[PDB]
Parts: sequence; structure tokens; C-alpha cells
Amino acid sequence: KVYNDGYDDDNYDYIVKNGEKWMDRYEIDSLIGKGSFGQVVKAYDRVEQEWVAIKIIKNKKAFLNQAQIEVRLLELMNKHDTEMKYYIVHLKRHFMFRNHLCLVFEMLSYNLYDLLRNTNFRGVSLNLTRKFAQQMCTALLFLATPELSIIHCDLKPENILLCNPKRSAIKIVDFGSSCQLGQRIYQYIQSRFYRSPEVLLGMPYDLAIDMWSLGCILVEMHTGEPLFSGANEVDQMNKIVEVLGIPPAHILDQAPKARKFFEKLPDGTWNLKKTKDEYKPPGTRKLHNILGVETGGPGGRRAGESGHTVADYLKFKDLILRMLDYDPKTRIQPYYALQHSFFK
Ligand SMILES: Nc1cccc(-c2cnc3[nH]cc(-c4cccnc4)c3c2)c1
Repeated sequence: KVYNDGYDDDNYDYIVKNGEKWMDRYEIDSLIGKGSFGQVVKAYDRVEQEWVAIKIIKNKKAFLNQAQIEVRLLELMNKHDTEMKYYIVHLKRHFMFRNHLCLVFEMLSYNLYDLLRNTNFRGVSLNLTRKFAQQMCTALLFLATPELSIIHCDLKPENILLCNPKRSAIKIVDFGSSCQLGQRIYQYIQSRFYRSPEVLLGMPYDLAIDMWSLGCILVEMHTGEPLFSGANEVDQMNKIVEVLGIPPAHILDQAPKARKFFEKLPDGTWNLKKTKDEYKPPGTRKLHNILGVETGGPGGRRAGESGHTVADYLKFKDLILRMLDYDPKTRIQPYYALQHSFFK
């Protein structure tokens, strides 16, 4: 009947009551998101005197444990990150309230999935896409400092928030499914739309997986829609092969899951496998035409606008193709990304 003295519901989640004060400190405004992890409320802090977002974790051991890993990793980033200038969302403090791990974060404006939706899935300025990329490149650079070596493992529009609603300064969230570099524990990682070939094929993954995600994320912020929107892993791979071609032989020869999507022919090469129930041939929907670098941008709608010339679109195709490199070792890394001619 009543679980945890009637504070929790059937899903072990704390039932939110708008107005309820905690610990003569936090004043709960409302609920704003939920997830697997638990819930995220809006709440004023009277000691510091600001709005904060408190991530309420579910009163259950499995969720308490992985939230505890995340708290470790965030605190660890706050040791390096001194002047909040590497675009990570700040963990402020954490406490136990009524048998729930609560994480207090800095409060932020809507995520980039909301921003995309507010333009009815038709994207925003190349000018803004450059600002977001620069900011996200440095955040990655920071994650790749050797002491950290933190892989987010889940970058999508959903996990990138704006600081101010009238300013382009962003941050990253959701390190709850995010590990450090090391021996391979999981295989089924990342959101499908933004999952890399090394993962789909089931090979050793390192910090380059987040760079693939970003690569997919930036195109979506300018076009409006996902670059690769696969129903399942078989569709996803095929949709990558629509654009980037069949992956190189030496990578497919190594891949454990290379027969889920391909077949090795009698003459050494790899071909696609036919399916249940119409794609384009490998590498024939070229990003040049997806972005529309000669046709006034994504579906013509940027023709004539400042900073959307063939000159500017070519720099943005070059970096994006360089991020979407099939090979995790030659793929571009954040220190060279920032050097690229696109941020000039
Ligand atoms: N209104 C709204 C919509 C989407 C995200 C947020 C928001 C604002 N600030 C935040 N700080 C930390 C989070 C957050 C995000 C994901 C999981 N747990 C906390 C967080 C979320 C707020």
C-alpha cells in the first residue's frame, strides 16, 4: 500500500508537492523533467538565494548507486573546472532527503531539442551552429584532459541546455550513463540517432564516440531534423551508409557485429545485406547537398542571409565530415577542431 511512509510512489519516485519547503532551505516550485534516474524539480535556495534544479534520485539501490558514480565524476570535474569556463553543468552540493540522493545543480533554460522544436524542426543560423560547436568542442577538449578522460556516452539535443534564454552560452548535462576510459564494460550505449559505427559494430570505443555524436548534432541544429534517424540498429547503419559509404574493409574485418548489417563477398570486399521492407546506394546522399552548400542552405531557406555563402558552408561541411570519420583513431579530436577554419 504505502511505501517509505507514503512519500514514494509505485516507481520509487518521490511525489512532488509544489510549495513544500525542505530543510529550512529549498523551496520547491514544481516538477520539470523525469527519467529513468528519477525526477528533476525547480526549487529556490534561500541560503545562496537563487533558483536551482535539484535532481531527485529514486529511492532504490540500483539508481542510488549509479547516481553516486555521477556525483563522483561531477565533483572530480569541479576540481579542474575553477572558473566555470569549460561548458559543463555545475554540481553545487548534494544531500539526502527522505531516503533520496538529491543533486543540486545550477538552473538553466530549455534544452536544444526545445530550441529545434520552437523553429518547427527547421534549424537555426549557421552563425549560431558555429557558436554551439566551438563551445561543445572545448567542453570535449576538457573531458579529454588525461586525469578526467570522461566519456559522456549520451550527447543529443536533449542533454545540451542554454544558460540564459536570451544568450547562446550552453552547458552539457546527464553524466549518469557516462564512464571513464578503460576496459569495455557495456556494448549497448548512446542514443541510436547519435550512435557511432565503432559501437554499432561492437569494437573498442574511446573518447571519439562523443565526437561522432557532436558531428550528428551540429548538422541537426542547422537542418532541423536528425542526420541519421534509424528505427533499429540495422536501419541506422544503412542510413549512415546512405551518406558516408560502406565503411573501410580493415574496420569491418575486425567488427564482431559486422554481419548484422553487411556480408563479406567471395572477392574480399564487404557489401550491404538486403532487408525485410528502399535506400540509396552507398555514399550518394552527399552532405554537400544535405546541407545545400550551393543551393542557399537547408531547403533553400538561408539564401541571401549573412554568413551563409558557399565559402562558409564549405568550412562547415569540412569539419562535419572530419568529425563523422568512420575511423576512431584518425577522426578529429577537439584541439584540432578549434584550430579548423570554421571558427575564424
Ligand atoms: N525546463 C527545463 C527543460 C529541460 C531541462 C531543464 C533543466 C535545466 N537545468 C538543469 N540543470 C540540471 C538539469 C538536469 C538535466 C538532466 C538531468 N538532471 C538535471 C537541468 C535541466 C529545464
